[PDB]
Amino acid sequence: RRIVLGLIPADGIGKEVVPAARRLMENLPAKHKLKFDFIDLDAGWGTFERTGKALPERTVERLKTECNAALFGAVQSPTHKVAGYSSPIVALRKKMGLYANVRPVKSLDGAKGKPVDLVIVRENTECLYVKEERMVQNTPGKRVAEAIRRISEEASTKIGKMAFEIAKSRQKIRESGTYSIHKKPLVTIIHKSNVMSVTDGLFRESCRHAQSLDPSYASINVDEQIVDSMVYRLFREPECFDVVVAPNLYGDILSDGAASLIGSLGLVPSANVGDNFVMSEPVHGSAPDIAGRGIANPVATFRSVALMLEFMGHQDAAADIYTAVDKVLTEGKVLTPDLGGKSGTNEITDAVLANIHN
Amino acid sequence: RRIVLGLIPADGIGKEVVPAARRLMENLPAKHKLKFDFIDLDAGWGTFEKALPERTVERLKTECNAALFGAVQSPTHKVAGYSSPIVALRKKMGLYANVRPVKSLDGAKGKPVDLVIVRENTECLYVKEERMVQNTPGKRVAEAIRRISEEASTKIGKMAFEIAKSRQKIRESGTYSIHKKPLVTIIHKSNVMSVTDGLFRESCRHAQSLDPSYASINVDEQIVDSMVYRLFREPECFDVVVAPNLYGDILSDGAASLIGSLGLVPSANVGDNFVMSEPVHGSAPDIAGRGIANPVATFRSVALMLEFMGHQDAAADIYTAVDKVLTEGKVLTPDLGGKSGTNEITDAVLAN
Ligand SMILES: NCC(=O)NCC(=O)NCC(=O)O
Ligand SMILES: NCC(=O)NCC(=O)NCC(=O)O
Repeated sequence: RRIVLGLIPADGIGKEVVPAARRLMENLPAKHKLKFDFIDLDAGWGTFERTGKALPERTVERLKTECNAALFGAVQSPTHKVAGYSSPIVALRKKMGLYANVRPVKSLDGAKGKPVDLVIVRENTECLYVKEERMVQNTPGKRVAEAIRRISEEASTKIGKMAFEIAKSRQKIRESGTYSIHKKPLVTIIHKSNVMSVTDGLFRESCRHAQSLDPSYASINVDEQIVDSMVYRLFREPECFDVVVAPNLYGDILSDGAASLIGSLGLVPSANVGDNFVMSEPVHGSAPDIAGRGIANPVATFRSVALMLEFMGHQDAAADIYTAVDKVLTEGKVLTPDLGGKSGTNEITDAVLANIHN
Repeated sequence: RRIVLGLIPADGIGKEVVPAARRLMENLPAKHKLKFDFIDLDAGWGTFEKALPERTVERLKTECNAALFGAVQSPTHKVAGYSSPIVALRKKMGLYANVRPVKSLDGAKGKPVDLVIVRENTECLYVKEERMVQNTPGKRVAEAIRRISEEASTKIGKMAFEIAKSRQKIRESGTYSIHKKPLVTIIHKSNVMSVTDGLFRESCRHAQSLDPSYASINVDEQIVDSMVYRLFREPECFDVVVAPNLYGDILSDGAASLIGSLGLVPSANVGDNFVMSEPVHGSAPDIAGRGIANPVATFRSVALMLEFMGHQDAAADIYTAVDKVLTEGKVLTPDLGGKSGTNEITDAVLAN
């Protein structure tokens, strides 16, 4: 089977980790029956500097017309507004219909402290990220600003459905015989209904109603958790969570909190998922302090590729990637500076490849 | 000095830890020169079964210099007539700052931390201004208003600097601290909320200029997401943290998770002429009335309240007395892995 994959390295260590991932993809075992054709695409801060547009329209056109999926590196986002610049990643997610931001956090077997195997499913189109704000009073010393938080039944139902689909997929993997810390599947709905009774009420009702949309979701357990005690429980008993579904802001904050459970950010994967497309993306940024020195950790990117392949229906390939990656990490011989080692990007790519062909 | 203290034990273990704290206050050693008058007030879930009687408010305004609140057994769903009494108390008494010290005991298991989350407690999304703007079956759309004002944000900013200054003075009096330098970290998400969070940031930065003695305090700015990430890994990097309402709520609960038992974590709601101490733990229905609740969070919230009332001496010796018991490890409640009751640990602190 053929996958046409858009490659969008963008900036800094994006330009090192995406070629690493291409090498991984090109060299998957024959048993997977998976070939890739790649298309190189331009986006990011460097694209903005050269052309005045962070996301060329041609890049979006090729994605929609040629590609089955994409891999995005990292954008060197400015720290203030720049005229003519807008985030190409936020733009690509909107333009490609990628409404779900999926962030799995899974500890290594034999890791210290509480084990974790959870997935945060973050609604990624609305809430406060509609960016609709006004300075309603401009009195010197007494300004008043207001922002709109918007929650819709349609978007919330869609994200709830995606959570149940993910829960169902994880449960099938368990039932196929792969060990899991969870004995029962669970979707935990995150909210703050005691303050946001109308908006979070809608979010909650919509996610609960999503369970009714397919008879195969009926077996999945559902509960609800207030956001603040969710952070409390995340740090102390993260083993209690399977699939967690949240509106945009709570999901953003919880995903970043959960990333802390597994050590270096160069280990943390993500995918942006829509109904007809998926874009993998490592959680780390462009790391300009180390860009060009051949020491970037490509593990987050590898796991992001594997996550993408999970959503595309290549469970076997994904599982072998995860196993090969974890073996490198547990063995602890080949480690990049962010892992406390002295090894380079290419050394760790070679190590993953050596394991996958074992 | 004489303090008139409203006692609002409200629900569950609130009914046990508040009497424990009353006793402590009655037994404050002569050298602190501090006596209390106590007034018993009614509020909470039991009080509803109205959550907050008007009498309670009237008495706070006109008789009390401070107050101590236990815990409300909050329901899991909405109830006609019922609105949170602790939320209404804070607004009525003008308690704009929610203050949560998270401080590990020297030698305790767990990650060293010594920070205070200073949470703006009046606005942001908590203005509770929502509307179902589209009501079409299947296609509903709801909206809420997040409001950030320069005046509220400057005020919480100023409070954060006051607390940073007061903590630096404690260090310089000879109390050991994991911090060599005072720091205010301003929390925001201005890459998403450019206008509202931009105003919060500007206002807190400007609050530094309100007292010349703050110029010496280091200031930085951190995105709420990174801050949650950093709390788990390197909480020792933070001193005073100032945040708008929602980010403050999430961070205070993230920070609290660092301490082994919630029975050790205090808080105070602070306004310009009033303070109300309040333990962080809930009403703990499933140990209530068994005489084993941990009163330490309550003692430390009393201690916190005393600091804000200008009794650093009293507060120090409560912290020292409480710290001493905890470090001996002889008289500990079950949540600390011990076998002692509420009254026995109160006795133990009283002994110091
Ligand atoms: N792949 C990580 C990355 O590019 N980070 C920079 C950025 O601006 N990300 C957008 C976001 O936080 O959603
Ligand atoms: N003392 C903590 C407490 O009462 N928790 C229950 C609760 O819902 N309190 C509301 C709040 O403190 O914000």
